[PDB]
Amino acid sequence: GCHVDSRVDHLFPPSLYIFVIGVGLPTNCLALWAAYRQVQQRNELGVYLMNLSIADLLYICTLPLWVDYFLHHDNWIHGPGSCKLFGFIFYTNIYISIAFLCCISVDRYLAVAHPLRFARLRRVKTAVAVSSVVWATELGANSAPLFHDELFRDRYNHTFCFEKFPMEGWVAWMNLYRVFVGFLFPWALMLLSYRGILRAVRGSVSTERQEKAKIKRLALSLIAIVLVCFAPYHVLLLSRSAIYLGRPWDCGFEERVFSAYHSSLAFTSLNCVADPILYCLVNEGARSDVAKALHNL
Repeated sequence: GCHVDSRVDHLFPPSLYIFVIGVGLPTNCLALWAAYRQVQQRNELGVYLMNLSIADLLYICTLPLWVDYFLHHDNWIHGPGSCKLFGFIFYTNIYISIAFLCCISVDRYLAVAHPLRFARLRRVKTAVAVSSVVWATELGANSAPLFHDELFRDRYNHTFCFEKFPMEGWVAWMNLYRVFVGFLFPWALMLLSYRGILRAVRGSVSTERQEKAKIKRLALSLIAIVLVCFAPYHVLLLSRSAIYLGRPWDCGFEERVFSAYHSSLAFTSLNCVADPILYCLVNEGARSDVAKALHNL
């Protein structure tokens, strides 16, 4: 028993998702190939980039069903079953991607800020082990929606998928975990790792001032894109959880920010477009590899 009249919940999310699919699929495939090249050269950073590309590819694969759901004004009719699987993928790959971004940041921090050390933690085998642990933890930690009902039809025409208004207590605590452990904690680790990388780079003499400025701009760009993409949705999620725990029966806030909520959820999908650009297509080596792969293709 809550409204929704996101009058722009049928124009912005579907068009943005169409653009995301169309641009990400080639860029993400090329990024996956470049990460495969990096793994071939015994570089562990290719493992984390490869896993990030895999997660983004799964997100883009599940996206068109959400485009059809949004085009029917929040009506998902595929089944009880595809709702659960595809919504789980859709709502979990954001956190898998942020976990692997934090893994990339910490790996770069170990390589740059602490060279000549931690060579054991800088192998492909340990990268694969860390990736497996990250995957298992993220799927296990985000497994609560799999064990509950995934599809709810309200009094009105539209039927939701993984959402419900008013929301539930268990999903409230789940959202608190996602905001504070799923997103805020890995983002804090990314910020600390890139701050350490910047300090170490400023402590170096081989790199010129222009290269240091370029590195600082790239790191700030990574942090800022992650925050801009993932901040509105998580802030609205935390707000919804806070008012639901505070007074459940006063859904005047659910109707007040329903359109902004779905708009922010759609905006979060731009991270799987930014990642191939920010991790493969901005540096010369990966762009050259992608180039060799396309000309040979």
